[PDB]
Parts: sequence; C-alpha cells; structure tokens
Amino acid sequence: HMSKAFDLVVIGAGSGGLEAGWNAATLYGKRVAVVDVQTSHGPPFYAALGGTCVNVGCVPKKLMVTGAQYMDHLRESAGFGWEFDGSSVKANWKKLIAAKNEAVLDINKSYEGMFNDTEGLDFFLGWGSLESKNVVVVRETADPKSAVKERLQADHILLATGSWPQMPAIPGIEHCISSNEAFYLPEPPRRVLTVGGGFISVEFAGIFNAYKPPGGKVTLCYRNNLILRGFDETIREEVTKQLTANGIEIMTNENPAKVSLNTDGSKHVTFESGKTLDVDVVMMAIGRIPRTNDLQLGNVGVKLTPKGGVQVDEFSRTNVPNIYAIGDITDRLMLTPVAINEGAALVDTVFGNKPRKTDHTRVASAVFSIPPIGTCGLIEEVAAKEFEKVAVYMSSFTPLMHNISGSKYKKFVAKIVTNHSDGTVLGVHLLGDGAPEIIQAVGVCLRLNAKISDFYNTIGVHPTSAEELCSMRTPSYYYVKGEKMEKLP
Amino acid sequence: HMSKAFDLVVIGAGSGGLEAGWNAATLYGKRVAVVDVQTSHGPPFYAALGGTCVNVGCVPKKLMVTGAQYMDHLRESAGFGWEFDGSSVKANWKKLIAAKNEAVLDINKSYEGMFNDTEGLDFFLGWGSLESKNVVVVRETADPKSAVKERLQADHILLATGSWPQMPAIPGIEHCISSNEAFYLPEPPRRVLTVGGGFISVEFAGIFNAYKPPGGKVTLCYRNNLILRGFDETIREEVTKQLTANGIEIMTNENPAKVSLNTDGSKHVTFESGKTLDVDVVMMAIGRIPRTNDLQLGNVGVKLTPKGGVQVDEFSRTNVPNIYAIGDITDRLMLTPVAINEGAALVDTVFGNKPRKTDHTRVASAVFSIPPIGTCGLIEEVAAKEFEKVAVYMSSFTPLMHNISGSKYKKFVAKIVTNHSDGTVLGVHLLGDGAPEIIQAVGVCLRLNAKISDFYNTIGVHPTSAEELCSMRTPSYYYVKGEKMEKLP
Ligand SMILES: Cc1cc2nc3c(=O)[nH]c(=O)nc-3n(C[C@H](O)[C@H](O)[C@H](O)COP(=O)(O)OP(=O)(O)OC[C@H]3O[C@@H](n4cnc5c(N)ncnc54)[C@H](O)[C@@H]3O)c2cc1C
Ligand SMILES: Cc1cc2nc3c(=O)[nH]c(=O)nc-3n(C[C@H](O)[C@H](O)[C@H](O)COP(=O)(O)OP(=O)(O)OC[C@H]3O[C@@H](n4cnc5c(N)ncnc54)[C@H](O)[C@@H]3O)c2cc1C
Ligand SMILES: O=C([N][C][C]C1=[C][C]=C(F)[C]=[C]1)C1=[C][C]=C([C]N(C(=O)N2[C][C]N([C][C][C]C3=[C][C]=[C][C]=[C]3)([C]C3=[C]C(Cl)=C(Cl)[C]=[C]3)[C][C]2)C2=[C][C]=C(F)[C]=[C]2)O1
Ligand SMILES: O=C([N][C][C]C1=[C][C]=C(F)[C]=[C]1)C1=[C][C]=C([C]N(C(=O)N2[C][C]N([C][C][C]C3=[C][C]=[C][C]=[C]3)([C]C3=[C]C(Cl)=C(Cl)[C]=[C]3)[C][C]2)C2=[C][C]=C(F)[C]=[C]2)O1
Repeated sequence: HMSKAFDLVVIGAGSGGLEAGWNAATLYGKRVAVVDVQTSHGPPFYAALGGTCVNVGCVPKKLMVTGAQYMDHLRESAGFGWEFDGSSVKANWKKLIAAKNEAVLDINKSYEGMFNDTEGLDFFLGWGSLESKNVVVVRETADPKSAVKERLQADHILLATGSWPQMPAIPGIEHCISSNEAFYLPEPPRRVLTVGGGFISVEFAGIFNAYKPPGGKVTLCYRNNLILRGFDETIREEVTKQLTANGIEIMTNENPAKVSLNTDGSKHVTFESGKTLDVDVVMMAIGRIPRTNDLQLGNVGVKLTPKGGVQVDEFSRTNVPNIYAIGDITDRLMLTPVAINEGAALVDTVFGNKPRKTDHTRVASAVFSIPPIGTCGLIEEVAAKEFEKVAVYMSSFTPLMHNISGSKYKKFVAKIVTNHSDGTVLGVHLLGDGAPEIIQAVGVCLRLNAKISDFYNTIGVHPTSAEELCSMRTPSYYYVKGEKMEKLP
Repeated sequence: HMSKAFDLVVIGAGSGGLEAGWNAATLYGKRVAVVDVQTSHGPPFYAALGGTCVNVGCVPKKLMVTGAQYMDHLRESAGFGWEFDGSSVKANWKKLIAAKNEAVLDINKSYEGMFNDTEGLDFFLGWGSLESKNVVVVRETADPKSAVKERLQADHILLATGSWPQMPAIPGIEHCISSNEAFYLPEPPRRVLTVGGGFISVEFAGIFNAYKPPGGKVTLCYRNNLILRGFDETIREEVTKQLTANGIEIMTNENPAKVSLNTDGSKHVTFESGKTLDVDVVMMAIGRIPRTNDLQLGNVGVKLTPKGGVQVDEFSRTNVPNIYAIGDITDRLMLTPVAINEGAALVDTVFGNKPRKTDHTRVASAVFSIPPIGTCGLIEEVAAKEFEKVAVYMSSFTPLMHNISGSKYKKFVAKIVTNHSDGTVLGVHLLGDGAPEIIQAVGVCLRLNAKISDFYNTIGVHPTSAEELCSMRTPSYYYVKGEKMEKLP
C-alpha cells in the first residue's frame, strides 16, 4: 500500500520508452518503471506494451503489405510459365488478420516476459500522468478523476506516449475509422475511401486493393494536387501512376465535407467539390497528433510547441530540468528507429556520463507501397534552397523481369542529389522492389559523408536494381541558385 | 587493299570488351574494332555480342531464378490467406525459355544498333587471333587454316575472350552438358545431377528444382565436404540446409568417375566411391577456364600464368607492349562488373592521361540461390590470417513472414567481420531475401572505411532485414592470432 521509488519512470512502453527503460536498467543498473495502458494489442486502446509500431503500426502493416504483394506475384508468375486456375483465386482477409494477430500477440507476450524477468525494470498497467516534478500517478483511465492504482516516485521522468490518429471535424465523422480500426475489420471492404496523401493512406490503399471482394474498388482522396508530400517529386508522380495502373482510383484536389448513411447502411460521402461517392468504409489517415492530453502537463508546467508537441532541446530536455520527451510526442520525425535512437541517447547522457544527441538528418525511411519507396536525405527542391549548385543523377526504367511479368508500368526510379561544388551526396531516392532493403546501407554512406564518386568507383553487384546507384557519373540536370537547368551555363 | 587501320582492336564483344571499346571511341575519339564469333545468343557458340553475362550468364539465369522463386511464392501465399487450386499448378519450362530467349535477343539487337549509331566503333563477325604485335586476323572459324575475312592493323590489342566451362577428363564426359546447354534444354529434366559446389551448380539446382516435372529430383554433388568454398562458413551450412529443405539432395565428398548412356537415353553416373545414379541430364559446373587456345598467343609470345590465365600487371598489360587482357581471360575475379571496371581503367590509362588500376578487394557479389547470398570483403578465416584480433558479429533468425508463410527453414543470416583493434569492417555476409540488394551500398561503406560503430550509430529503416546490420553492438566470438575463441584472452 506504499508508493514505489525509481531512478526513471517512463510513461509509454513503445519504441522510445522501451529502449530507454531497458538501457537504463541493464547498461547502468538504474531502477526503472514503465507504464502502459494495455498488455496486448487491439481494442479498446489499440496501442499497448511494445508501442504503436508492434501493435497497430510498422509490424502488422508490413505483414499485411506482404500478404497483398501475392496479388502481384500470382498474376506476374504467368509470364515465367506458371499455370494454375486463375478463376479459383481467393484472398481470405480473416486468415491474414488472424495470422497478424498471433504474430503481434507473440511479441506482446515476449515483452511481458522481459519485464517479469529483468532486475530493476518493472511494468505498471494504467494511465500515467504527472502529479509533480518527482511523482507519476497511474490511474485506471485517461480521466484524471479515475482511481489511483499506483504513485511512482521518480528522480527522472520520460514522456514517450507517442501519437494518435487525427479526425477532421466534419458532419458524420462518427461513420469513419482510422488505421487503428482498419487492423480489425472483420471483413475486407468491397468499397473503401482512404482519405489522405501520406504513407498510411497509400499503404492501406494497397492492402485493401489486394484483399477486396470481386466487385470491389479502392479510392484514395487527397486535398492537394499530388500525394506523398516530402518525398521526391519524380517518385510522387510514379507511385500515383503505379497505384492507378493497379486499379486504385486517386482523387486529388478532393476532401470529404460530410458523411451520411444510405438506407442500406453504406456510407455516402460528399466532397467540398459536390462530387459524391458511396463506400462501405471511410478510413481517415490525414495525420497523427502528439498524445499530450492525458499527461496533465499543466501540473508541472511542461511547455508544448504551437503545433502541440512537447518542446525539447537537442538532448530531449523539456523546460522542467528532470523531465524528458522522445518519439512522436515531440511532433518531429515520426519513425520507430528515431524514437529508439533518442531513447538510447537520452539514457547514455543522463545515466551514462557520455553526452550524445540524435542526428535527425540523413535518416533512411521507407513507404511499403506496391512497389515500395526507400529514401535517405534531402529532396532536390530542399537541397536547392541551401546549396548554390545541386546536381541530380536519375535512372528510370522498366526492369527486364517486368517486361516478362507484364507489369510494364513498374518503373524503377533511382535518384542521387548532390552538392555539385564538392560532390557530397545530400539525398538518395528509390522506387521499386527492394528499395527499403537497398536504402539502409545508403544511410551509413551518408553518415560517412559519401560523395557521388564514392558511389561510382564502387563495383556493382550484377544483376541488381541497386547497381544503378554505382553507375551514375554525369548529372541529368542541375539546380543553380534555386533554378532547374539541363546544363551548367 | 581492303585491310583497315584501328587505334584499338578488342577480341571479345563481352562485358570488358564493350566497356573498353565504347569508352575508347566516345570518350577518347579513337578508331575501335571489336570482334565476336556471333551476333546473337545460343547454339552453336552460346556467347555472342554482349558476352557470357548477356547471352548465357547473369541475365538469363537471373530471369530463370525469378521464375523458380514463384514455386515458393505460390506455396507461401497460403499463410497470408491466398486460396487457389494447388492441384492445377504447373511450371511451363518452354514458356520460360522462350521468354528468356526474346529478352536476350532484344539485348543482342540493341548492341547491334549501338555499333551502327556510334562513330569510331566497328563490329567484325568471326574468330580473332594474333598474327603479330600489331595485326589481329579474323577467320571464318576457330580453325587457324579457315578463310581470312579481315586483317586489322592495331596500335593497341585488348584480349577479352572470357572463360569456358571446364569439363573433367572422365570416360563418358561427352554425355554431360555445361551451363551453356542448360539454357536451351527443350524440356525441363526430370532427374538432374549438377556437378560442382560453386554458384553456377547451386543456382541451376534451384532453377531445375522449381521446373522439374512431377516425381522429379535434383541432385547436387561436390567432391569436398561443404559447398560454396570462399563464402562465409555459416552461410555455406545454412544454404546447404535450405536447399535440402526445398527438396535438393546434396551429395558431398562425391565426384563422377564415369558416365554411360542408358538404352532409354538417360545417363548412368558412377562416382569415385562406387555409388551410382541414373539422371536425364548431368550438368558439369566444376569451374571455368580462360579462353586462350583460339588466340594463337605463341605468334607474339603473350605469357600465361601456370593456371592458364593471360598474365597481366595491375594495369592489365601483358609482357608484350601494346597488348592488354581484362575480364575472365586473366583468371582473377570472374564477375561482369570487375571486367567492366578493368576495361574502363585500361582505356583511361592507355588513351587518357588518367592512369587507373581496378581495386579487386571489397568487391560485392551475390549467389541467386533460393534464398540468395550477398557478400562483400573478407570471410573471418581469411581476416584471421591477416589481422591479430578479428571480431565476428552474427545475427541468425527466421523472419516473421516465414513463420506465417510456413517456410520456417528460411533463416536470414547477417555477419560483420571486423579488425577488433580499430573496429574497421573487413567483410559483410548476408543470406536471405534481399541480400543481393542490401549488399550493394555496403560495398560503398567499405570504401569510406566504415567501422562497426558507423553501422550501429546509423538509424535503422524499420521494418527490414537490412536494419539487422545497424543493430549488432557485441561480438559473438573472435579470432586471436588465427585461433577461434568466444572471449578475449
Ligand atoms: C499505421 C502506422 C504505420 C507505421 N509504419 C511505420 C513504419 O513502417 N516504420 C516506422 O519506422 N514507423 C512507422 N510508424 C510510426 C511508428 O509507429 C512511431 O513513430 C513510433 O511507434 C513512435 O514510438 P514512440 O515511442 O514515440 O511511441 P509509441 O510506440 O506510439 O508508444 C507509446 C505508448 O504509450 C502508450 N500510452 C499513451 N498514453 C499513455 C499514458 N498516459 N500512460 C501510459 N501509456 C500511455 C500507448 O499505449 C503506446 O503503447 C507507423 C505508424 C502507424 C500508425
Ligand atoms: C552461368 C553463369 C552465370 C554468371 N552469373 C554472373 C552473375 O550473376 N554476376 C556476375 O557478375 N558474373 C556472372 N557470371 C560471370 C560473368 O558472365 C563473366 O565474369 C563476364 O561475362 C566476363 O566478361 P569478359 O569481358 O571477360 O568476357 P565475356 O563476357 O565472356 O566475353 C567474351 C566474348 O569473347 C567472344 N570470343 C571468344 N573467343 C573469341 C575469339 N577468338 N574471337 C572473337 N570473339 C571471341 C565470345 O563469344 C564472348 O562474347 C556468370 C557466368 C556464367 C557462365
Ligand atoms: O532489369 C533491369 N534492372 C534490374 C537488374 C536486372 C537486370 C537483368 C536481369 F536479367 C535481371 C535483373 C534493367 C533493365 C535495363 C537495365 C539497365 N539500364 C540502365 O539504365 N543502365 C545503363 C547501363 N549500365 C552501365 C553502363 C554500361 C554500358 C554503357 C554503354 C555501353 C555498354 C555498357 C550497365 C548495366 C546493365 C544492366 Cl542489364 C544492369 Cl542490371 C546493370 C547495369 C547501368 C544500367 C537500361 C535502361 C533502359 C534501357 F533502355 C537500356 C538499359 O537494367
Ligand atoms: O521479421 C523479422 N525481420 C525482418 C523485418 C520484419 C519485421 C517485422 C515484420 F512484420 C516484417 C519484417 C524479425 C523477426 C525478429 C527480428 C529481430 N530480432 C533480433 O534478433 N533483433 C534484436 C532486436 N532488434 C534490435 C534491438 C533493439 C531492442 C533490444 C532490446 C529491447 C528493445 C529494443 C529490434 C529492433 C531494432 C530496430 Cl533498429 C528497430 Cl527500428 C526496431 C526493433 C532487431 C534485431 C528478433 C529475433 C527473434 C525474436 F523473437 C524477436 C526479435 O526480426
């Protein structure tokens, strides 16, 4: 019936909080408490022990995109001489969802095990909030009036509560779902609208498109001209064509104004334009917002940015000296490995006596579109605002295997962006099979300040898509003080 | 006086020959003649315009491995909810061969077009040999007494005739085939013996295993204890295990003593051990030897190594001034990209004022086994004879998608070999889906003298197999003065 005392209390057992907690306890012998709202994935709170990534993010979406790729594989097999009864082919969504659920539960169960087993690393179930500088309260619900399960005394407090889907305030929003519900749909939708131009909308569009019943149709809508803002424009344009080529309708310059129920219970969507669409599911994927609401940060005066994130310095420190924030709650790069790196850096700094800041530049990342994106570093239009002379090396071709497969639309894109003044690689952008696998080691290259000549003097592995990166010596074009041109004056 | 005058005569229109020829003409404005024995692929001379890679190597074999992969994709799809009539599934070899033939013939025609469209680059059909220091004779056939077609006066001669399958001197060797004939088999063989432990025997075993008719069996035999000599030991053991899991019988410590014809037109193999096996096809893949016999190298005194390669210095010069050799004929690294690099280097040296030598260390390479190998730099047993303290970082697991697919045997292997005294990455060895793509940029990393800490300080792309390379911090074991031990002494 007594409070417990820790060196470190972590609110959120996800990618950042688990890295921080494990490292503090096992590398530096600190007493660590980690709080989360649920021990295993799914409703009601979706995220759980292991975080968004394990439960309703990276791990399950990747298993589901892997399942969806078999639609391409089954059709593309025919060109290589594979024969079977095409009329017999069915996509069983319930088996996919059941296989994903057992894989996720197995990870939930192993994290549970690590906590029951490790010296000075304890798990507390419930909703963590800040009572004071040195006390974390664990309550039965997000409501600050719900019953107190524990009070955790903390010399240091880490906020790592991640993010949550954003729902626009439109009439009939209650007829719409987020990515969270999409993971548990009992049946694959015949007709689905995915709202948003980001990786989550694109990734789900691919998944629904493979698993849709026979009469089915996937529509993606986006309020602006071109999906996947922040990615290379050539790649943005090519992914649009390859989604369309695979039967996904892309509605750009369109946004839902309202949703109502038809008498048959299907969703009637009215866009701002006055266009209408009937679907069985409306999935909002317009963005994710920092999960700061439930932490009662007012109790200790932890400052939020204008945009809603916990404000931090380069060492993840809030304005309250012993309170830190890492991961999606800081509203910057929303990636698992960035959250993990921030967690490991924080603990080495606070407990390890070896200060270290996370480098947020030159981070490798992927989109598991079909086919996928792999990217690291600057897109050319950003490079062009910070460097007087920028060169772009571009190779774009239908791979030979896709001339046999019949997916001629599957153009491989490889782009390298440089500072032409010294040849430093600023950015590498890939579209096509293996692009996420190719881009990891490119991340090491950029952290070692690689120049285009470091790439072109490296001997290719043949035959691969990757060898295109080691075969480009003459720019396709330049930017000179922000202006695009084929040649230097 | 028809005879014609050239700066460079290249014998062999292959990987190395065409790089050299193209660069000499388009970069250095030289007069270039290139000789090959055939304009397009296949019987009777197999190699042709484009070289071994284009016609009977890398390109057709990758397309045929892509075909073989579909056997795994169709089975694995079931775990992700794909349902279809398994009984109706058949692999059509003839359709694969015809699709490969059209892809390759398109490349042959494109190279024809390249000669026609390029100034100072001329193609001659026929058999090239050395008449004197500065004359290349082109005859109708490999016979030195056949009709002369051209006599090419040349300031510089490039030997680039590549390699040829080694056939052992055993009774009934004439009832055996090589990789050359494998590319044109009218029917997929029902029982086949691939002879050799190297990458060609392993790749073909996979190809024949996918396309074998019902009741068929692929056997691979190797004269020593463990296949794929020169690859990482862990990967050699695991690929052996994974080939066995996919139904390929691996016969180690076995070597054909003789082959005889059976009355049904099948082959009767007797091993040195006294064991016997009946097969439809015996594919010998025990090695490749330099293609030097038809060149009449005795006419000018070009020196050969004891092994049969054309002896060259670091700049690809023979003992005879103004005569060079690149690619497989030099019997060093038999990889297309290495031949291409040597060709470029040679032309830069001879006709630029840019003396360049090919670095034959830290060349990335692949085996298109199912699943595949990607490797760059030293295996631990070679590292441990050149360095006092070697650390080995090792990661080995079934990827989660293969727990769902049911191919539980598909262990991904990642190994980093370091100079432990200073953390320098010496070698990276990968077995798993994507390994050939993951390894290309690793090639670039080893030219920026990456340390293990440069890998583990790089932020991961999640979820990928590749991120394993950025997640290994602690050696699994070491070699100290050549001797393996789990701990530093
Ligand atoms: C659909 C989807 C796909 C994604 N795909 C990828 C991808 O492929 N690659 C990638 O790198 N990233 C991906 N992401 C992003 C990645 O999931 C996040 O960047 C990462 O999980 C954030 O880690 P974190 O530690 O900040 O928070 P999280 O991992 O979100 O963990 C926060 C935890 O805190 C808990 N929590 C919240 N409030 C409280 C409270 N008051 N008390 C206690 N516990 C609380 C939550 O239950 C959760 O478990 C994806 C995200 C989504 C939604
Ligand atoms: C089955 C197989 C698979 C392979 N897979 C790969 C792989 O995946 N990756 C890789 O990097 N390497 C691979 N290789 C090796 C690769 O093909 C060679 O290393 C490369 O082609 C060698 O280039 P080269 O310029 O030395 O000769 P080649 O490309 O062989 O060119 C030699 C040319 O000379 C011609 N010729 C020969 N004698 C004469 C003469 N007297 N006069 C005129 N012309 C002549 C031939 O017709 C031929 O076109 C593979 C090899 C084989 C056999
Ligand atoms: O498919 C693919 N990819 C993937 C991989 C592979 C391959 C093959 C196979 F079978 C499978 C798979 C492809 C297709 C194509 C290609 C290439 N390319 C490209 O752009 N590239 C370029 C080239 N390279 C470099 C240079 C060299 C030279 C130049 C001139 C003359 C002669 C020579 C080469 C190469 C080649 C090849 Cl094939 C590869 Cl793969 C790589 C590399 C670069 C490239 C191209 C494009 C387009 C066209 F139309 C053509 C072509 O790709
Ligand atoms: O499947 C796969 N692969 C491929 C990719 C993928 C994923 C997912 C999906 F869905 C699909 C696909 C896998 C499985 C598993 C793995 C890994 N691992 C390994 O062994 N590793 C280790 C871990 N990691 C690293 C480290 C970190 C940590 C530690 C401790 C605590 C905490 C943390 C993990 C990670 C990392 C990173 Cl970088 C990120 Cl970003 C995330 C995560 C890894 C390695 C493991 C194994 C086994 C088990 F059971 C589990 C796991 O894999």
